[PDB]
Amino acid sequence: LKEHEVTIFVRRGGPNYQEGLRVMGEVGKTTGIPIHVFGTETHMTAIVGMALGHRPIP
Amino acid sequence: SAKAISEQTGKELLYKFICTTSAIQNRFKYARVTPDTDWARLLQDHPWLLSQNLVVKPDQLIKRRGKLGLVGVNLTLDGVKSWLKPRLGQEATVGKATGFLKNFLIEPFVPHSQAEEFYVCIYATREGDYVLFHHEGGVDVGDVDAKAQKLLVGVDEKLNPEDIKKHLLVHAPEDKKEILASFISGLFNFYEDLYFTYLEINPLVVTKDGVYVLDLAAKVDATADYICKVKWGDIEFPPPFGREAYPEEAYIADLDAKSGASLKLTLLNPKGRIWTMVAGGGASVVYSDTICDLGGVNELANYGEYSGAPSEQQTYDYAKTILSLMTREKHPDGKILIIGGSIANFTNVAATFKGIVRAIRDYQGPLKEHEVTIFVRRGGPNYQEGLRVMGEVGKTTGIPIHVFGTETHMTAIVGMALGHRPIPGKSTTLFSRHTKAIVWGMQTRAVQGMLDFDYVCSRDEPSVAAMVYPFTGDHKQKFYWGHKEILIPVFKNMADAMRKHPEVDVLINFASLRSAYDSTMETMNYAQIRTIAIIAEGIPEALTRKLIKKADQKGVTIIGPATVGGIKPGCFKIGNTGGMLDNILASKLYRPGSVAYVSRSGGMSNELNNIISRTTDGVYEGVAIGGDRYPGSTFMDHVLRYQDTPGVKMIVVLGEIGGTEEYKICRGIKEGRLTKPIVCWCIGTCATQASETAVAKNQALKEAGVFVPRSFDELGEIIQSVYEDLVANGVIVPAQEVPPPTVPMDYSWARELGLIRKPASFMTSICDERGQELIYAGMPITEVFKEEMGIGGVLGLLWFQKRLPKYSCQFIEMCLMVTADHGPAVSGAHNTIICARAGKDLVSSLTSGLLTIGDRFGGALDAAAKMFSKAFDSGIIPMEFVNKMKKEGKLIMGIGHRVKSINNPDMRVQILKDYVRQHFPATPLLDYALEVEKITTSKKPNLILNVDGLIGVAFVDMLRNCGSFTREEADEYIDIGALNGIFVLGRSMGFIGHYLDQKRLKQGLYRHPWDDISYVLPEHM
Amino acid sequence: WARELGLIRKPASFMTSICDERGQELIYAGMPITEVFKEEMGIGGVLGLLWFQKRLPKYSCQFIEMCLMVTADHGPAVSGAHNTIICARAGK
Ligand SMILES: CC(C)(COP(=O)(O)OP(=O)(O)OC[C@H]1O[C@@H](n2cnc3c(N)ncnc32)[C@H](O)[C@@H]1OP(=O)(O)O)[C@@H](O)C(=O)NCCC(=O)NCCS
Repeated sequence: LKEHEVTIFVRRGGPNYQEGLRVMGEVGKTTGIPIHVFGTETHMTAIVGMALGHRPIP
Repeated sequence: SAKAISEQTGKELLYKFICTTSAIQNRFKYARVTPDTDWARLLQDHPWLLSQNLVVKPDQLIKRRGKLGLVGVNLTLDGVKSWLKPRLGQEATVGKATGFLKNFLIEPFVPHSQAEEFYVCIYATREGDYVLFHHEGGVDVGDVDAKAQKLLVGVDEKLNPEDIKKHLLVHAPEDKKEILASFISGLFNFYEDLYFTYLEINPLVVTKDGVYVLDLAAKVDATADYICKVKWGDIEFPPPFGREAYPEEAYIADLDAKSGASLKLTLLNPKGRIWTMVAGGGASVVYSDTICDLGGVNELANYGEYSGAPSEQQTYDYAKTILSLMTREKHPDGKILIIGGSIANFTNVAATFKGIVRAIRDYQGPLKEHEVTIFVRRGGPNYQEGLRVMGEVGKTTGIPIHVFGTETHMTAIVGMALGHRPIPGKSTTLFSRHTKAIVWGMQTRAVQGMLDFDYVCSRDEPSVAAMVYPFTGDHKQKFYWGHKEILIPVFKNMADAMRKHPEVDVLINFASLRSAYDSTMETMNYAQIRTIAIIAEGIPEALTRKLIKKADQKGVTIIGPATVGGIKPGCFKIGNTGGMLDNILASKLYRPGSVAYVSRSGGMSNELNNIISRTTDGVYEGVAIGGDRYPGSTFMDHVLRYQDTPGVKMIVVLGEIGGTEEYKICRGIKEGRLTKPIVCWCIGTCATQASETAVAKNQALKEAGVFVPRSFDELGEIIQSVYEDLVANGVIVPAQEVPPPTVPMDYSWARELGLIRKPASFMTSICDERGQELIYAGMPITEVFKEEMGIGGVLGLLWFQKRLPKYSCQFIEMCLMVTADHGPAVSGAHNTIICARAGKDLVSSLTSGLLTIGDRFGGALDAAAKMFSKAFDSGIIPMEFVNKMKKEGKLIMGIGHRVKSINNPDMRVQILKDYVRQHFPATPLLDYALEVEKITTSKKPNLILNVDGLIGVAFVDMLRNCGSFTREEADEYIDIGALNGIFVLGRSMGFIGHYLDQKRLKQGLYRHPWDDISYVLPEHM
Repeated sequence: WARELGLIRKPASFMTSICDERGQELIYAGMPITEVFKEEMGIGGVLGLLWFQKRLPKYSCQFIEMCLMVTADHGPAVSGAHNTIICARAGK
């Protein structure tokens, strides 16, 4: 997948949504396949709005 | 200890224990004169004074006599006396120091014209051993370090006199070598096994008759006093001489001598306008640096610290003296009081600021009445509350206190109140996120800190592989891996523990100086130990010479003594540096950093955690090299470790005063070793030689392009500029902040302040055991025995949890008394006697007998209650109830006796029956059962109500016919089986009576003979 | 819920060096129950695992099962079996 040039966009909510953000934030840090983590402060389908480059990524 | 030495007592050891072939003469010969004695007392304890000549010196560390005439040279006794009246105790100046002349070491000048001594002596550092030989004496050599015969005695080699004759003594007279040299060999013994710092005998010369010695100057090492009560002995120490000390300095020095606490307040000029009363090292020095290099040679008032936790009254006393520096006195421009640090130690600041709260709260007359001003700071966890309480009555009697956090640098308040700004196979991965370590010692708070450092850095495995001892058991200790409970082993023997654990490479050493050698050298000849983090401070320098020669042989990379850690964050931490997790997670140390340091002190290791982590991206190493001078793993051995590593990028370094050492770094700097960004700073000028003062060797760091800043001020500013310049070309990429997860607090502590939730089991509406008395159903034991309820009352309180009235308790007592033993043929008492007779114990015998109370034996109590209850509530006439029980089989339970029938009543049925006829109101069920009895005794004579029938019907009568029970409470106690319990608690008395009887009659085992069994086995299966 | 996400703490009693019930299999001393039946240790094997927490050899488990086969009933006259027949005869 490092041969295949991937980018992960994640948007999430639920029970332990914040520490779910924590734990998958540190694993997206530990192996370096890039994960864009997003919580509930964004719109739900905004991350495919910025995944196709139609709006910026904070 | 041993330190400055008193030369009466040092020469006691030397002159009492000297051993050589050609004689040390002039032994036991030393003396001391004051005007507080005569010549006579020192003349009589040292009588040889009437034999040889005399030289006299002030033993207040005063130099250069011979040309000044403070020796009375060739002068007689009364000449010396009428010399003592205008010189023993008058003023003189040498160098630049004047003073009184009171303690005169009056010493054997051996009767000599200037041919009869010979020059030696020897000084030490931390590397190898420097002996100085000289032909040219006199205290006027000046540069004695440039012309002398120097010789290094190397690592681990002993003197041969043939070595001395071959290449050190080219320049010596020979007719006295056959005496002196053997003499001289013994005198060398005064050095290396004595661990000196500096030792000199100067001017000294050879003749025919003797060998001679004159003038001692000595600086001596300590902590093996307990080893040397056999060889040093009961030896005494002087303090240094100065002006007459204002009493707080001597109170503090002898207070260091008294307790285990170290309290510190030492004056430097009494009429300052900047007082420093600090607790901590780094802020004290740098604030007094911006003082004492900007003109605090003339005014600067003091310096101090305090540690070691003195008790209630002792810190109350020290506390009221420190209601003696800002409440009294004056400087017309305004005075400062400097209390520094960086977020506060492990004191709850209720503790050391119980020191400083009770140091304030009291005396406002005698510290300031004449204008001083406070600022305050400290370093570790738990700060805010003690800052407050010093605020509390320091405020409501009116004294202004400015409390702080750490938004400032170490230099601010000396920056403000001069009118000056406003007032507010050897491994190279030493530490990593997979490094596996050993803790020597019980450090469970900081074991939790270090396993916390393994968990909160998002790492995989804990830091402690074993506790590696001689003196306990083998077990495992419960600690926390995050939230899981894990078990980490504590060991008896160290060969056992190294035998048990080969996963093992780095040891944190809480061994004492008694067992640094046996335990820690035993550890150091187990090859498992790669970096030895020695929390013992001062394995002595020949023992640690065996260690450092073994760190070049065995090669182990020692980051040793007095370390508050060797902390690579994200990766590893040794003990208790930094603070709480406030300082680890607030400085983003769970994903890796990039910037290393080497420092000297620990009180600024708090603020250099604060700085190096909060102005740069974090700590990547901290190396406290030791407070001495040849580092065992140095600056450079870790610069080697990081310059070749592709992840890490830049480094910080610290220094101290006097001598040529940061010149070795300019052997690194001038020759071009370091290309990474480096940041350095030097501690403690206070000159009130030249070279590792901050100016001269920050110069001798500064020049060839390996970076040092000016001061500690702009170290935040120049680290900020260097960091933004090194981000500016795109080699450092800053990480984005992730929330951290810790110690999870406790179930007990989060419930103590009430924060989690938990459902409880075991509902128990009975017998509150806790509180100021044992509480029964609702009633105290004093109210139990004071209202005078017997055991019937407490059966009501235990079984039904209601205060039954005074007739019902007595009825229950009577039922328990007639449900006592009914003889030993019956089956439960039979098993009791079989088990008692097998000699088991009381409780197993009784309980095996009570485990037969069922339905066929002893279950007539509940059955003869439920049957009559089901007949009386579904009411039929007993003349048809007895026929209804006739129509179904199933004989009426509780009716029938083998013997005692009628006109012969059962006479315990009668005792209970005439109890219920008398003391028992409202009794319909007994009237029903007695009419059943009147019907049944016409059938047969025997056919009477049993006591097992009568207690059943009378107890249901008690329950559902007195008060306190509804009919869903009374019938629920019958449906549950509370009538079994009466028979059981009754018959337990008779069972234990049978047990005690079968033990007391001392019968052996019962066997049940074979003519009572009649085996009926099948034919052949 | 707080321990499902892990933030509070609790020290545990009942130290039980035996028989992990939780997880995908009934683990005995150190061995899964399918490994109990595939290695074919009998009740001597599980007495080794339960009582001593040690895998006893194939002559030892056979001796332990023979041993439990001889320490069975020794007739109804003796003291404990007598108390059993009394308590059973009261129909408990
Ligand atoms: C043989 C004899 C004893 C009968 O035995 P028995 O009376 O049935 O034994 P019991 O006393 O236990 O039983 C009689 C009643 O008591 C009842 N009963 C017995 N135990 C009971 C119990 N725990 N609970 C309630 N009822 C019980 C029975 O249900 C029975 O009822 P029933 O007779 O109305 O049907 C009687 O016939 C007799 O006395 N014979 C000698 C006299 C003689 O034969 N003379 C000839 C010439 S002199």
